[PDB]
Order: sequence, then structure tokens, then C-alpha cells
Amino acid sequence: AKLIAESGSTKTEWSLVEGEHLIQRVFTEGLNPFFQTRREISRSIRLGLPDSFFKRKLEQVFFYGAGCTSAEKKSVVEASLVAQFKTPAYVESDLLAAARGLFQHDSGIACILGTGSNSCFYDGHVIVKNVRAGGYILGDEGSGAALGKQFLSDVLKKLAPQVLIDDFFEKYDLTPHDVMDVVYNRPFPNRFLAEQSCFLADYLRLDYVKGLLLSNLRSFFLRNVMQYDYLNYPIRFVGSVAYNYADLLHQVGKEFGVELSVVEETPMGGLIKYHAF
Amino acid sequence: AKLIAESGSTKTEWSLVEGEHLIQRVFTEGLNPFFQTRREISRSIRLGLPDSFFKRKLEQVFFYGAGCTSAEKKSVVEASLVAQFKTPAYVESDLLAAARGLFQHDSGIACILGTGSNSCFYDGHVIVKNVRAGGYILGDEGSGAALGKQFLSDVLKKLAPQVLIDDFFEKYDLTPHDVMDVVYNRPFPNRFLAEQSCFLADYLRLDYVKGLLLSNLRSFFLRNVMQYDYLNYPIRFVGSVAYNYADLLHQVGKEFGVELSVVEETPMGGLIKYHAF
Ligand SMILES: CC(=O)N[C@@H]1[C@@H](O[C@H](C)C(=O)O)[C@H](O)[C@@H](CO)O[C@H]1O
Ligand SMILES: CC(=O)N[C@@H]1[C@@H](O[C@H](C)C(=O)O)[C@H](O)[C@@H](CO)O[C@H]1O
Repeated sequence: AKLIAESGSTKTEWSLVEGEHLIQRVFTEGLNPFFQTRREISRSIRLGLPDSFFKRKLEQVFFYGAGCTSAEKKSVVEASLVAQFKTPAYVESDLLAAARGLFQHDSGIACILGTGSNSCFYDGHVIVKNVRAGGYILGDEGSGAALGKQFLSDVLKKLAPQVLIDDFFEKYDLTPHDVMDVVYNRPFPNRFLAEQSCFLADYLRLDYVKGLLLSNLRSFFLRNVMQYDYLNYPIRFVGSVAYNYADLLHQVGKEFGVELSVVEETPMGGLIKYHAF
Repeated sequence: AKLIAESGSTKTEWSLVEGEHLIQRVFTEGLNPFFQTRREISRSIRLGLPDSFFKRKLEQVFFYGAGCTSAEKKSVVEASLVAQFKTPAYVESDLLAAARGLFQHDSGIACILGTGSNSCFYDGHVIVKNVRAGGYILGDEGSGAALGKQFLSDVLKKLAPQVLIDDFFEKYDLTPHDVMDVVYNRPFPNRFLAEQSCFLADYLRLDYVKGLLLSNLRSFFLRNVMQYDYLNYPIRFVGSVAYNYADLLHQVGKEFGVELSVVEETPMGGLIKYHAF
């Protein structure tokens, strides 16, 4: 048996598979070594997963997570996985999951639009070019975190519509002071900012929300997608933001003169197909 | 004798005064209750200040600091001051220091452009309207933290001039991965981002830098200043970024049709004048 895990910072998708047949699917909280220590990751995995995962004999454990950028960061997750599963674990970027999941052994451009945002050029085996994500502060354009950051900024400065302001404070039972506390004082701020993508998904009628989405989606293209040879290679998307705003993403694509066809919610479906050889 | 202190997240200016005569002035590190606990601030004051401040008997303590949003946050700083000085302390926002320091008892609009950015309408007694700063993440347009946040974003995205990228990494001896840790893992990220404002001041000849300054300075006016009756009231700036980029700030001022003639480095000179009667 093999285990494939895909994390994006908000949720971690676990797939216990046999060849190509899925045995069990479980979701835990997101795993990111920029926001979690080795102890916190180990706790998350053990609390999140049933005992059935830690009982079944595993040959390899394939992990793809956000934050797994450097060797030091990949060591944190790996040592945590090895501790729990007693199995050689291969920790890679969630961007490689997006690449393998969307293309298998084909060439093109794989992108992520979820909690964070990332992009790469895939030749069919390895990532040739990769514009750095930068995290929720120094990047992640067109991501849920970027949407929420822009939204909450407008909420605090009363530049968003009143209906949105009132509905936000009612739904989350917060005050401006509390919003300040969650972002700066409470952990996983990137989750809370990204969580606002789900909130604003119901207000697609408002001009503000359309303007918020488009401007962020365009910002992703201009800074990430534009850097690649995008006019000659297929561009495929993965992520919650991509999936929920598939119409607006396709619109932005057409603005930059590209035809976005494949928009998957999770790259996991293709990862099982990929890890079947 | 009484003590006037002014903090802006990066540094704290201390003025020991009798009436309007300065006895001693010392700088320490910045005090922000969003980034520091009560025990951290107490240690910063105790070790930071000379033995001259503690042996001298004080009448009142006037403290204005960033992060002193609610009464809850002010109490943190207040408890620290009383524990050190053993004299009633008055903890307010640094925005009120800007208002009292620039206008005294006159009506107008006081603005801060330092590590963070803040704005208000001062009627000569109290702050009437206050557009929330939002902090370095959810606001602070045209601030030092905004400049650095945008610059380092471009650095990682390989969208900034190569001359700036190379000089940045050479100055700090950092790699892309290292910069990621300084912002996300290592404390006082807002300080490091704002410090990049000092860096970009050398390269004011580059079109990129001029374009980056003007972009942020306008964003401050658009989102903060223009919420007030700005065409019928004097606007006066204070802060390190305001002082350093006084030429470009005055440029933005004339573009919006206001005469920015008062730009100060610190509002301390006015606070010494204020606290006399
Ligand atoms: C440090 C951090 O959080 N970055 C992550 C990315 O992680 C990879 C490993 C990277 O750093 O390149 C991730 O691909 C995207 C999409 O989820 O979101 C970003 O926020
Ligand atoms: C939470 C925080 O850091 N905010 C501060 C402001 O603090 C006041 C108290 C406020 O938030 O109203 C400060 O005036 C400006 C300018 O220095 O910078 C912001 O970043």
C-alpha cells in the first residue's frame, strides 16, 4: 500500500491507495512548516488521521505541501512523517503535485489558486522554471489569502460595501479590533485571510466583489503567468479559488489571450494516476 | 520634571523635560503591544533607558505609541510604565502625538508616514475622525513597511531591477529562502520591511524606485486622506518616510491639489511645546 498526501495550508488531503484503487480518503488541517514546528506537525497528523493509517503497512509516503521550499523545511515534514509512519517519506512542494496531477508526463504550465498561489513550467518530469510564491505577504497573488487581505483592509477602512461589512461581522462575530487580533496575534493568519474567499463567493452579484476577484486574478497572471511561454503551452489550474471562481478565471485567461480548459479542485485525482507505476 | 515618549514600532524617543527645556534625550527600540508582551515591554524600558531616568523623580509620563489601539492594548503599556517609573502614566496613540505635535490647538489633518501610516482629523482638542491604520499587513499605505513589502515581493518574483536584487542580497548576505524566514519566522517583520525604505533611498535615480514611492504615496491619499475634508483643511505629515521622501510627497500633494508645507521627522518638538500648560 502507498499513501499520497497533498497540503495547501488550510487542508491536507490523505489518500491511502493500492496501485490505482483508492482505499481510504481523509482530510486533516493544513500542514505548512512556516507556521508549524516539527512537534505541531506530528500532533496534527496523529490527531487528524485514524489509527487505520498507522496500522497498515506502507511502502512509500508521498507528501506535497506548501512551505516545503528549502531542504531545512523539507526535513521538518519528512522527519515528522517518518516518525509517525515508520516509512520512507518523500516530501515535495504542492506545486509538484499540481504539475504531476495535471500533466503526468506532458509539458505545460501548472498553477495553484487556493490558500496560496504558485506557478511553474513542467517539461514532463521536473520543473524547469518556477516563479517563487513568496507566501501570503510577499506574494500569493490571486489567492484566497490575497483576496481576504484586500477585503479585510477595505473592511477596516470602510471602503467595502456596508452590506459586506455588516454580513462579515455577523458571520464571524468579530469587531475591527478582533480582526486585528486574529491576523497579528492568533496563528495561521493565512488561513483566516483565505477563508474570506469562501465568504465572498456568495456576493458575486456585487460589483465590488467582481472587481476584487478580477483585479487579483489579473495580478497573478501579470506577475506569474506572464513570465512563462504561455502562448505556446497549455495552462492548467488547481485549487479552491480556481474551482470556485472558474468563470472569472476563464475570463482573465481570455484577456491575456489564453484558453483555460482544465480547472481542477484538487490535483489528487491525477496523483493517484501518476503513482500507479 | 515630566517624561514624554514617542514610539513608532521601530524606535522610541524619550524626552526628559521641565516645561519646554530638554534635559536629556535617548532613543531605544520600538514598543508595540501587538508585537510585544507586557513583560517584554517592561524589560525594554528597564534595560533600554539610562539610570538617569529612573533615579529622577517624575510627575507624569506621557507615552504615545503605535499599536495602542484599544484600552486593552494601552493598559499593557500603562502597566509597564507605572512599574518602572512609579508615577501615573498616560498612554495614547502615536496618531494623537502627530495631531498634538503638528497642530497644537489648531484644526487640520495629521498624517504619519514612518514604519506604519496613520491619519486623523484634529479639531484642536480631540481626534474627530480616524481612518484605521490596519497594521503593516492590512493597511499602512505609503508606509516604510508597505514599500519594503512591495519591493521584496518584486525581488522574489524577479520583477525588480537586477541591480536592486543583487545589492539587497549582498547587503544582508541572504538568499530567497532566508528572506522568507526573516518575514514569516523571525520576529519584528514590520521593522525589516520598513528598513528597506532606507535602502531604496539611495536608488532614487531609478525609475522603478520613483514609480514605487509615488504608487504607495498616492495609495495613502486615496484610501486615507481623501476620506476627510482635505481640500478645506491643512494637511501636515510626520515620520521617517515622510521626511526622507518629502519631495515626492509634496509632488503627490500638488497632484491632489493640496499644499504640503509642514513635514516633520518626529512630532517630539511639538509635544515638548504642547506639554507646558
Ligand atoms: C512559504 C509558503 O507558504 N509558500 C506557499 C507555496 O509553497 C511552496 C513550497 C513555495 O514556497 O514555493 C505554495 O506552493 C503556494 C500554493 O499553496 O502557497 C504559498 O504560500
Ligand atoms: C496596530 C498597529 O501597528 N498600528 C499602527 C498605528 O497604531 C495606532 C495606535 C493604530 O493602530 O490606530 C500607528 O499609528 C501607525 C503609524 O505609526 O502604524 C500602524 O501600523
